[PDB]
Amino acid sequence: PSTNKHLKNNFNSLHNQMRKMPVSHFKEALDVPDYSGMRQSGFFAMSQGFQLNNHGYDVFIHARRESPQSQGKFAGDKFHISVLRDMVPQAFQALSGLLFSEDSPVDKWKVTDMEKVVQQARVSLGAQFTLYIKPDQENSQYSASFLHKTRQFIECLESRLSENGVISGQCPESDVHPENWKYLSYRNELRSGRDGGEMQRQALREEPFYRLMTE
Repeated sequence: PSTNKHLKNNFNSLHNQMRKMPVSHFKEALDVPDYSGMRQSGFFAMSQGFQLNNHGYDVFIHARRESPQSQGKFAGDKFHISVLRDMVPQAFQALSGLLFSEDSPVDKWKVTDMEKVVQQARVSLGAQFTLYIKPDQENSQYSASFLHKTRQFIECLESRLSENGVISGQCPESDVHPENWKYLSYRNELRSGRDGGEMQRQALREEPFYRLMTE
């Protein structure tokens, strides 16, 4: 019994429920830091109910909702966002309304502090944002309405970035994405395996969470 077993046995039901739901609306927040503001979070800062920090021993600014909306145990599902290195601040600002939204399905996320990482390293070239996804229900099963909201949210991120003319970054080797995601990619370290390369990606693509996000 597990998050994935539920997705597998309810694969068509979840998809069918999702595709019939009306468009999600996310009320964007305005009183949020810009990218430099984010970097300056230091030991602790607060914005729109998300706890922020940029500790000296790490290279990401972390954001976590004080009162999480998902009650389930993390099942490994996460998204990266990859944009052109020089465009990370612009991209953060463009997405900040959504990422701090009272309506966001993402309780926890982080953005790389570009100043702390070497310009030629892959960490600078892509995956500068991470979004952690957690099953919404206490029994650690995803509900159809939560899956829909997560998918709508990710697609809103894609449209905001493209509408702002943000240039895509370099997607991590370990991630997968469909042709219509220019910035978003999916990873699950719990289900990817020991083989790396093409084999990890093929395994990711068969993941019901990923198929529900993309088909």
